[PDB]
Amino acid sequence: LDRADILYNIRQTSRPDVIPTQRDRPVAVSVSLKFINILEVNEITNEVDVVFWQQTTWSDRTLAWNSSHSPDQVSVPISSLWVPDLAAYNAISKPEVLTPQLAHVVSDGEVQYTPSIRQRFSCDVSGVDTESGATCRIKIGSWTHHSREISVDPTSDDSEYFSQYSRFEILDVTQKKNSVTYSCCPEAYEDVEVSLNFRKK
Amino acid sequence: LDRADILYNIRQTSRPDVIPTQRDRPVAVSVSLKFINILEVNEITNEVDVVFWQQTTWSDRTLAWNSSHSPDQVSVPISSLWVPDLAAYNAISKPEVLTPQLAHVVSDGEVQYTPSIRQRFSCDVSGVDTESGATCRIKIGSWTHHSREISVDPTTDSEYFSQYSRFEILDVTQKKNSVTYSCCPEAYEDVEVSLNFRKK
Amino acid sequence: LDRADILYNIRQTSRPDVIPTQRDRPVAVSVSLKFINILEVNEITNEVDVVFWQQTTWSDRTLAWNSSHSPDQVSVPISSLWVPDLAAYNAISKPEVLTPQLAHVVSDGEVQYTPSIRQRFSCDVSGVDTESGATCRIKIGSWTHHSREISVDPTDSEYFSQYSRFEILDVTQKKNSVTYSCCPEAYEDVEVSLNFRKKG
Amino acid sequence: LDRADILYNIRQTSRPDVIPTQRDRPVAVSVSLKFINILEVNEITNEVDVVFWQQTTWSDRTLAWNSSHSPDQVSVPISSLWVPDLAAYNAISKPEVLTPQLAHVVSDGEVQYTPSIRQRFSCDVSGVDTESGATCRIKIGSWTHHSREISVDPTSEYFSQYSRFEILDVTQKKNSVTYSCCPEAYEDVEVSLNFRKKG
Amino acid sequence: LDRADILYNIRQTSRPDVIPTQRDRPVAVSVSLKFINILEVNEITNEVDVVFWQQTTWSDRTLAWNSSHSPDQVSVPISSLWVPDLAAYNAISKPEVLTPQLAHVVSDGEVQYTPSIRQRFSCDVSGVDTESGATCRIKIGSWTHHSREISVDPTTENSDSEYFSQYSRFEILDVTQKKNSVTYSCCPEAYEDVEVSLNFRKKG
Ligand SMILES: CCOc1cncc(N2CCCNCC2)c1
Ligand SMILES: CCOc1cncc(N2CCCNCC2)c1
Ligand SMILES: CCOc1cncc(N2CCCNCC2)c1
Ligand SMILES: CCOc1cncc(N2CCCNCC2)c1
Ligand SMILES: CCOc1cncc(N2CCCNCC2)c1
Ligand SMILES: *[C@@H]1O[C@H](CO)[C@@H](O)[C@H](O)[C@H]1NC(C)=O
Repeated sequence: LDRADILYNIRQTSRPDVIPTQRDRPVAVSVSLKFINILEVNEITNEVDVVFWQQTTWSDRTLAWNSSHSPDQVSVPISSLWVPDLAAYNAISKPEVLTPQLAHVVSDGEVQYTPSIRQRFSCDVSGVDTESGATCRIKIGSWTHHSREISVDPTSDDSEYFSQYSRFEILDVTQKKNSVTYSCCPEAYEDVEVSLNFRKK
Repeated sequence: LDRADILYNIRQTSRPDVIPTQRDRPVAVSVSLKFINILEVNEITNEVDVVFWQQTTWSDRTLAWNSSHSPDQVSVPISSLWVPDLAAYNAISKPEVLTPQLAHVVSDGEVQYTPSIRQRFSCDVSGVDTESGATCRIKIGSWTHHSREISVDPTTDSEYFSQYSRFEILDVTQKKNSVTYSCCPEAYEDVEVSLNFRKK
Repeated sequence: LDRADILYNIRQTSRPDVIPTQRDRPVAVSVSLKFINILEVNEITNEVDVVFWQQTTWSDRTLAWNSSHSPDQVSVPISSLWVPDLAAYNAISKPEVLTPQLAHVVSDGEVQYTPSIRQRFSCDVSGVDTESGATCRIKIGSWTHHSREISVDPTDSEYFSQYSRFEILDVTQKKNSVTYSCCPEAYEDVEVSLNFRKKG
Repeated sequence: LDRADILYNIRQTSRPDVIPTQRDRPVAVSVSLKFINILEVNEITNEVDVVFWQQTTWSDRTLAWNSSHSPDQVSVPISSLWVPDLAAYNAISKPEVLTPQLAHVVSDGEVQYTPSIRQRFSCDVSGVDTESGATCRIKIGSWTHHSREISVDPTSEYFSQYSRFEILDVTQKKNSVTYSCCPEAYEDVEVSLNFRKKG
Repeated sequence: LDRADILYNIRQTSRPDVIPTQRDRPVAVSVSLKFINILEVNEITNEVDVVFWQQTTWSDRTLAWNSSHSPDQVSVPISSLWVPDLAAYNAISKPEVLTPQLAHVVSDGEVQYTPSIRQRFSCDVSGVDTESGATCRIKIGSWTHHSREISVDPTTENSDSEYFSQYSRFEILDVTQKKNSVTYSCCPEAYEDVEVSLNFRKKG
């Protein structure tokens, strides 16, 4: 098998529609935000403009191949793969995807998709000009799949890729997992809450 | 049947251009708005910016399957389904869809599509800075189908409204209208949603 | 015939790129604007922002069917139909289509497409803050088809928003036939005169 | 042949990806701008907002038919035709196309595509509020085809009375430029627009 | 072979999704930015608006043909070719592509794709109103391919203000390029990028 052969098979048999559940177990999706920039803060209206990498990881055995005398990885356009339907519950603009829309696929079936995203959010901005900073929370989860179909789980150094040229600095980043029951359905929907503690320089 | 088989059948036989009428009764569509945020109010020009979930529900027996040893639900890209042509009559911008465009389908043929939408409207904003608040009405209905083809009905408040908004919701009421336009002798149903809100 | 059958036939044989001329006669297109809102006026730069329904009507016998024991109308995505190539000559932005893009088709071949459109224009705005108002003209016609291929013909506050900062005093329509420097053929258009002013 | 037949044949055989060279001679493209409006001038940053028709004309024998008992013209969606890859070198926004994207095709193979375009440019704006006016130049040419594949050549009438500005004069000239990347020459047309603020 | 034949073969056999590696080696991509304009500078927020040509060059033998009595070049829509997945790491808006999306292909398999792009960046703007100017760096590299799959390198050749607009409010003092090889926290592989340093100031 060469790369040409693998990508060919993937294009033909992939099923981008079909969630890769294994035996009535959820697909375990890991989500991690790497903050890159903080752009436009408004303490009056409680809105922020963030740039971050949304590192997303899951398993899809449908994609697997024998990597014996073969490449053990390929890059695949996301249009040819199933992808989790994650959304930011407190976003007030649609995600603007800055980078090429390719996913990394390893021969075992492990997929990683890490787009860079600029997005505007609604959160608590009070104290941004204070020594203790503001704490903004971002809630991310599956939009249509409940806890028995998709589970989201958190995966560091906050500022590792954070821009030195931003007008702001990161004090701390914490992650926690929630399981919420909405008024519509009897099933639970998991999400990850990412708390970003930051202030003006 | 597994999910792969169901989604396959749906993709092949769905007929997204064809309204799923049953013996010449209307398709009963339910509409419900869940307000999430209020963003940019202008009392001078009478314009608001709202973010809301537009929960939409109807029945399409064409999609049904027998689920004896089978999943009883799947998520389907809306491009593969018939979807009601609802529009907001007093919208002054096109809907900006914030979420993935998937619908939930249950084995009986029940469909639910609930996108999160940011949209700008033209409505009565006067008194927004008052203890009694402004009351903005949003009128939503089918754009091309009359009352014998599609009927819209409200469902039988700040539950998801943002605590960080500059505004707060006082009350939300729903009522149904049946209107005859100058163009046609048929009636067109819509739902009017009254949003009572003020500045904090 | 049921709806499923008719929409199927239309999808297979419609020919969206082929103008439905009959025996060398122009397709007769009727155009009517229903004003919904006036949004952003600038008397300095002579620019207005209008929201209107662009009601467009014509005949296409290719789409006809026997409605004996059948539906006499269906809704069709405009991507599956020929549609006239109308443009606003004095528009300074592209049309923003607010509604679902469906046309109404009747069994005789009559098509009606009425999208709601927000668009910015360049026109005479002087006297907008006066008792007699400004008169803005909008010129709409076929972009590439001359008078022997497409003819356009005309058909106030009825659907105008009470919450606009402006009010409509009068709307008049007239038809022009213009010869451009490029070609010896005449191109028809409709000119719609909108007389409006600021309230209070 | 009727219109239905012609449009059918065109859809099946057109080859939009293939430049219609004849005997390895350039395709001769004619370009003409008709100014419709001038919208947002900034003398400080040297930027203007223009609305103009970009009248573009060339020949493609692949599209020809016998007109003998037939129509001699049809309208064709540009997605079904080869079209020249013209670009404005000093544009600072992408073209916003205001009109339906149809080209006019005559039975001999002559094509005309005239979209109305709103675009923002970077040019000399100084003296816009002066009796002699500013002179803004717009440079338009093929982006990827050199002078042996595509040649471009020049060819208030529709200008808005309601603009805050007026046109004093419009001149056209042709340039042939060699860039640092390739040994071939690339043709373009430079359109000089002399305009000022009204009084 | 005529143009029609070559473009036909390319459309049928091209493989846009398959990186054209040769015998286990990186695809060598060359990158060069030609600055055309500087538009909106904000020293307070450290943001600039740039227009530049992004000249990108690589080799794909899959596209080659015998040019013995034939054309030696064609223009191809990028949708029918493999293209390197380059991204600007400090961009804060998506690239706005100003030009037709065609690539130049030579019979040997050499491809050149040079779009004109308007983009907003986050960089050091301090001293823009000073005689010595600001120095803004732009970091460009492959988003998903590591150093053994794609290598990026600055162009060997020499040349800046060559296509820079005389009508900009700003002027270019100098442009330097250097290559970096970075290891990220996610993977054990190295990712190459090019860093382009743009020294510029406001005109007097
Ligand atoms: C019947 C469940 O179908 C649905 C379709 N789209 C969205 C939702 N939502 C509620 C579940 C959790 N996500 C928020 C929206 C539910
Ligand atoms: C008879 C159906 O013809 C029509 C085609 N498009 C829109 C409408 N409208 C009138 C009905 C209510 N919706 C707004 C416009 C009617
Ligand atoms: C030579 C006729 O072909 C044409 C191709 N595109 C546009 C036009 N127009 C001139 C007629 C009126 N509409 C504006 C542009 C004509
Ligand atoms: C080998 C020529 O390939 C090219 C691919 N893209 C753009 C250009 N340009 C330089 C030629 C003149 N036009 C500007 C763009 C050249
Ligand atoms: C495990 C490698 O998979 C990946 C999939 N998408 C993006 C990245 N990135 C990290 C490597 C350097 N480029 C930035 C994004 C990595
Ligand atoms: C290229 O073309 C000529 C004849 O038309 C031929 O002699 C030559 O061998 C060909 N080269 C190849 C296939 O490498």
